[PDB]
Amino acid sequence: SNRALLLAALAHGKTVLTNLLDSDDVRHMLNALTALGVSYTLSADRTRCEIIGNGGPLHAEGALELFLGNAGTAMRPLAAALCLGSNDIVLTGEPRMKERPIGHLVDALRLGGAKITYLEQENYPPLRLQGGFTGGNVDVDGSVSSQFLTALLMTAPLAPEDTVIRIKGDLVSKPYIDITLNLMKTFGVEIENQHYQQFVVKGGQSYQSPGTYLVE
Repeated sequence: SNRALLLAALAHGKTVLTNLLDSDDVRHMLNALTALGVSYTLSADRTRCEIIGNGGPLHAEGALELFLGNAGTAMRPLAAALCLGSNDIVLTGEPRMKERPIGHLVDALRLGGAKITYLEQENYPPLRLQGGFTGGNVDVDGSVSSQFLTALLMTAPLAPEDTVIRIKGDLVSKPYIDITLNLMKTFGVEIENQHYQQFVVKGGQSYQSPGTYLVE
């Protein structure tokens, strides 16, 4: 649901994502893009959205603060996406989200050139981003949902510089990460798939509007 939302936001041109999940983890993702200025529109059942491709990373210059609540599926991907270019945003979430480690993620993007901080605790929702994600060799932990690598996999490709993420700990969503690139490729961007040890994303990419896509 949120994968297509974000991927569509970094793509050039508005695209559609059907079979979206009518929940709070998604509405938060959508609320996250609209915050920067992205233009999305769901269906009567909130299962089909049309996201206007920002053309680049979720660009927002105004110290924007978002609330990903208890999602975790949109807080990690959206966190890294904005790390590109130059955007000032402070992330936040629900009471439980306050204890959702996000260091392995924030660490990789940061290594590529991203500018983030901890407004409350280290490796938690309170994250102030400032863009700067360019690229370079990176090492990301697989454990704790693939939202970590999934974030860099969509963010790093658009990063002006070539990013090479590796997989420190055992991936928790091994087959789910393939969907990340499978989603990106369908859009217009592809990356290098190492021996499941590193995700080399050709820097300088830019997803394009595929059209009508089914989330699933």
